[PDB]
Amino acid sequence: SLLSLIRKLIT
Repeated sequence: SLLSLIRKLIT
């Protein structure tokens, strides 16, 4: 869930 969106703002 949260790791599916915020992942693009970190890698």
